[PDB]
Amino acid sequence: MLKGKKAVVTGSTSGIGLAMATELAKAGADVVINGFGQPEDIERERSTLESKFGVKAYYLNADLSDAQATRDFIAKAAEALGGLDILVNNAGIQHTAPIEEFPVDKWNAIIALNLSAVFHGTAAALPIMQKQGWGRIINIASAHGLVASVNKSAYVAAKHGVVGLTKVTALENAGKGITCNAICPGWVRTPLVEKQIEAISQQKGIDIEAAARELLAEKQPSLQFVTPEQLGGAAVFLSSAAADQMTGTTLSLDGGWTAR
Amino acid sequence: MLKGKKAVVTGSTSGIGLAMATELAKAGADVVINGFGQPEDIERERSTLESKFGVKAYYLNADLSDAQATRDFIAKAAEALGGLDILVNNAGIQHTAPIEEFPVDKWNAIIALNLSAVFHGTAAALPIMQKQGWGRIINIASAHGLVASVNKSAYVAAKHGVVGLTKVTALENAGKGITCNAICPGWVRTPLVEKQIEAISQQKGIDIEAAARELLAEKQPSLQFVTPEQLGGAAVFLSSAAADQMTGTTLSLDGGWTAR
Amino acid sequence: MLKGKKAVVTGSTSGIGLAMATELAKAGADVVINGFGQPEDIERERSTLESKFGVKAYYLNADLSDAQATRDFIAKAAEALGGLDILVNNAGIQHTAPIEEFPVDKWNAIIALNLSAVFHGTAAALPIMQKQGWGRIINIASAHGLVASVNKSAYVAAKHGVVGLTKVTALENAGKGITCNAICPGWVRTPLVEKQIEAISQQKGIDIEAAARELLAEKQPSLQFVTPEQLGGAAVFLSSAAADQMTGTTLSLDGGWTAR
Amino acid sequence: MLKGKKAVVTGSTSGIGLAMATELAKAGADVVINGFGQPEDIERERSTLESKFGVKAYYLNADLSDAQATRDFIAKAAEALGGLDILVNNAGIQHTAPIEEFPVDKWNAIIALNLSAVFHGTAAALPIMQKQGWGRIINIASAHGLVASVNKSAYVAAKHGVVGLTKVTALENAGKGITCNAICPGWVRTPLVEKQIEAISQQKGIDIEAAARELLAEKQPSLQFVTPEQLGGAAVFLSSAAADQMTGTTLSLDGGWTAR
Ligand SMILES: NC(=O)c1ccc[n+]([C@@H]2O[C@H](COP(=O)([O-])OP(=O)(O)OC[C@H]3O[C@@H](n4cnc5c(N)ncnc54)[C@H](O)[C@@H]3O)[C@@H](O)[C@H]2O)c1
Ligand SMILES: NC(=O)c1ccc[n+]([C@@H]2O[C@H](COP(=O)([O-])OP(=O)(O)OC[C@H]3O[C@@H](n4cnc5c(N)ncnc54)[C@H](O)[C@@H]3O)[C@@H](O)[C@H]2O)c1
Ligand SMILES: NC(=O)c1ccc[n+]([C@@H]2O[C@H](COP(=O)([O-])OP(=O)(O)OC[C@H]3O[C@@H](n4cnc5c(N)ncnc54)[C@H](O)[C@@H]3O)[C@@H](O)[C@H]2O)c1
Ligand SMILES: NC(=O)c1ccc[n+]([C@@H]2O[C@H](COP(=O)([O-])OP(=O)(O)OC[C@H]3O[C@@H](n4cnc5c(N)ncnc54)[C@H](O)[C@@H]3O)[C@@H](O)[C@H]2O)c1
Ligand SMILES: [Ca+2]
Ligand SMILES: [Ca+2]
Ligand SMILES: [Cl-]
Ligand SMILES: [Cl-]
Ligand SMILES: [Cl-]
Ligand SMILES: [Cl-]
Repeated sequence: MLKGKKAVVTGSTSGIGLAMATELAKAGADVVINGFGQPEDIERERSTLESKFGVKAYYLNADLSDAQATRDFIAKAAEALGGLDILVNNAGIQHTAPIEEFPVDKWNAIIALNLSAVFHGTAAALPIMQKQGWGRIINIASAHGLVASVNKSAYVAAKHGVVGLTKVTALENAGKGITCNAICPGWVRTPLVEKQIEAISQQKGIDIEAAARELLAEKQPSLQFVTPEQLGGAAVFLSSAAADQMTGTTLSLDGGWTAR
Repeated sequence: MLKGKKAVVTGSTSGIGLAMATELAKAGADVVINGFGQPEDIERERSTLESKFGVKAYYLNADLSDAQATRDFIAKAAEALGGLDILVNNAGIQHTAPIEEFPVDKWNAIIALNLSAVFHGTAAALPIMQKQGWGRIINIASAHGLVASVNKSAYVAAKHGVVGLTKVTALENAGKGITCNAICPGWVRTPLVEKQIEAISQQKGIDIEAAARELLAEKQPSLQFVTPEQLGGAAVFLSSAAADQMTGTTLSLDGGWTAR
Repeated sequence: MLKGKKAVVTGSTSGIGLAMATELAKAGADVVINGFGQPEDIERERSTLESKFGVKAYYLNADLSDAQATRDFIAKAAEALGGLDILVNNAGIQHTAPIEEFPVDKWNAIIALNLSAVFHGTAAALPIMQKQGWGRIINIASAHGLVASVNKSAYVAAKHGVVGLTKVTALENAGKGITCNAICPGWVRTPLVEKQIEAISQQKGIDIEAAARELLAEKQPSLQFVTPEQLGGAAVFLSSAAADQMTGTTLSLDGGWTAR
Repeated sequence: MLKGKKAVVTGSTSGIGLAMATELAKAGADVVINGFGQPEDIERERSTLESKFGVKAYYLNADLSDAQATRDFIAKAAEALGGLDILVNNAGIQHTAPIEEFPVDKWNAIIALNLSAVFHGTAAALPIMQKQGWGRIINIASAHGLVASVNKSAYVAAKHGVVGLTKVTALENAGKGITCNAICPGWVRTPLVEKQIEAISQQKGIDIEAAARELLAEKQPSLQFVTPEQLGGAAVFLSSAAADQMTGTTLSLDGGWTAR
């Protein structure tokens, strides 16, 4: 479906990000993964992409909290691939705490990566897409880009901002063959979520899996986690021709989170 | 991808409904088509579904503006197909006029088909899906189920109603293997819209195509119509395993209509 | 102050509606109340409005589930008042049950009163307001006009429809000195809710007040009911000159219900 | 209505901010104004507030793009007022340009003032309100906090982020007697907009008032500017008891902008 396409997924050495690339490569596109982690684990994950899907899978390192590094990352990603058709701004972090106790450094970090990096990434990639007359920018927002939760001020603020940025990107390139949409996932059991599950496990002194059940129960009606593969599935769909007129909107796979 | 699945599409003898029955059949699903029109045309359409995609297709005439007739409809639809996995509530009508001049009969008519029919169809289909532990109810709302336009009170109201009903449907069956989502299309150049394109032409006394380009400009940022095939592509996606945790939400393909 | 203004409120013989009337009379406008109930209790309510606020208060009976009756209702009200500046479509009913078990008569009764009556009421009032060049149509929707809850398909669909109808009314009359907005309340402890609190109290065999605290904890972060008086305050605000440019939007008073 | 209350409004030396302080002072609340400008002009506004409405009024300068300075500012404001009941985060700036051409320094300045400043101001004031057990945090967002417009990436991103931050603030203090809401204005003819009106007057080479008339038509169906005095009345309302259960939501005064 996406043979010959060139995809770039930020923060893809693990979690949802890795699943994104895994699904894009499976669809036939050459992928550029990015993120942190042990060099070996990264290489093994990269090579596995080539072995299983027979596509060119490159790896570029870049700390996206750095504005210039992110923009350089895009140009470098384009050179390795020979172009840039699909951009997935996935990288992001979290920190829990009430507003009055939220560390300025934490607020700045979350905003820098979860919001500003989408901008810099989009800005550097748009010229390439505008020139080609085709493109796909897929921002990974969250149910938290639509509604809020306590003690997540910076995150909820960044995600909401991502949703708005997504809308602007779409309007500025409407009808140019370029679309911009935001995937808003519900709970996905990655290390980012296990941390919150573990905190609950201690605070309430309950079973680990009982805590995970509690975390789901409060926000996800299905009482089932969203899977990284499923989200990858969504990205593949947004990159299809059937989504040619889908732009500046949100794609919620949250098991009912925002229906109530 | 949908081999062995059994689908039903209301208002599918022409326009968007037909294109969605086509995409589903093309995906491997047996289908039940419905609507009005010349019998020979309807037959040729039912006939081509079976020959082109090697699936079983059936046609059942029923005026979904009637509650009981709608309930009889899916009942017979289920018997014909030998089940019911995917239900697409698509049949709808339009009527333009300011509120103080809107005909009571036109209001009742639109709420009846565009909204109540969705409820009756869903209520009759759910027991079958609930029993199986799997199901997909795809409602066709509109960008007008999220925002409004002048002189479309009954339609915007009903479309908004469908979005609410979609949410309730998803919540009641969360985790049961059943999901309910609403496709919210922007401008699709079908007869329902051509009628509005002609009203503009005869109004400003301008080219019919000049009227079409004026229709888009005012609401659809892309300045490109959404195609029936693209909507069907969306239905196929909602029906996939990737959308297992996508429920109670809206899928907008409106060329950026709702982004601004 | 609303001295000189003529206000009309449907379903105002008790509950939110009565508070709506009470706050408008207090602000200085003459009001016409409507609804069912014991004539003794109704005359008391009507009479209290008169002696407590020094305004004229009339009572007009009419089952708003009847399109014509409602249209005749606002015609008389406008006659008894000597005009019509503020209209509050408040009348509403509720039935709780899952879709597949939802009685068709209940679905029809809810749509007819909760949605259709809002359209007919508006239709008949607009010509009068359009002629004066000033008007206010305040629709009492709900948090269920924006989000959903299990077993309230007809109600949620109806309320979502009111939100849409509100947007249309507003656009069709933009700049004419007429605004239309929907107040969307969270839990308000009226006889409509008490019935739901008791069903919880009996169902789970818990204290009646413990049922109330549970009902709130599930949807209202503030853990405090919204009061009919507060909602009446909102209407008075929507009727003020400060709200001249507020139109086609929703006003949520739900203790944070929709924030999450 | 607000006699004895203590209010703080950022960016209140001119424009919407000053109108907010005015209506608050008029309502009887002591106010603290802030913002840039010539010292004599600033003193004048502070002076008129004091004598015209007979309340206390102080001016505290502070470049709110400085986290530490904004936190110190509210500490000084509370000290000057002898408490802090109402905080209105109004300060904001704009810059128009396509994403790929958007200056990074402009992106940073907008996020810092339009979004971060709201966070820091809120963080510093909550402890004070939490102690008294009563509070109002009114955030001035925009229609651009719910929808988008071309060439306003940083601004839309920021405003959406403010909408999200508002919800978190409200949720973290649900029931504590503290509410947080976001006023979402449409076009308001302040210097921030004149600049944009002039740009159209120049580009299209048309009348300055024709440009102002044209700026309205594209987004505001009422074809009327929302006035500063009206937004001030909105803030006065949000501070009233009727809004005790109104929290974590948006109050749109956009003349129908978001209705379509
Ligand atoms: N887990 C959920 O339930 C959930 C829900 C909604 C949205 N999301 C989002 O999905 C995206 C991925 O989150 P996740 O759950 O996979 O977390 P994760 O911890 O599993 O993954 C974060 C990925 O980004 C890398 N990363 C770290 N710092 C980085 C930096 N400075 N620059 C670039 N990459 C960096 C990580 O090493 C990792 O590969 C995020 O932005 C997060 O908002 C997650
Ligand atoms: N055309 C657009 O731009 C557009 C935009 C948004 C949503 N939609 C929706 O797409 C769906 C299909 O609309 P359309 O544009 O294809 O219109 P259409 O006129 O092209 O198709 C309507 C289909 O329903 C049949 N129908 C007529 N009365 C019926 C009844 N009582 N019961 C069952 N079927 C009946 C029609 O004969 C036809 O096959 C609708 O509900 C409409 O809301 C269309
Ligand atoms: N109670 C809540 O928590 C809550 C929350 C959100 C919205 N609402 C809405 O507030 C409005 C008032 O609801 P309520 O709680 O006061 O219920 P209520 O039972 O207390 O009041 C309903 C009013 O309408 C009258 N009514 C009955 N049938 C009528 C008819 N055919 N025509 C005209 N009036 C009729 C009633 O007798 C009564 O005076 C409604 O539309 C309901 O949606 C209530
Ligand atoms: N004008 C509109 O149509 C409109 C529409 C929607 C939202 N808004 C918002 O209303 C709020 C006020 O905007 P405005 O139209 O009055 O613009 P303005 O230019 O008229 O006012 C900005 C106020 O903030 C001060 N300000 C400048 N830099 C500052 C800083 N670093 N720290 C603190 N204050 C600073 C200004 O000097 C001025 O007093 C804003 O955040 C803007 O988003 C305006
Ligand atoms: Ca919600
Ligand atoms: Ca819109
Ligand atoms: Cl929460
Ligand atoms: Cl319109
Ligand atoms: Cl629920
Ligand atoms: Cl725009």
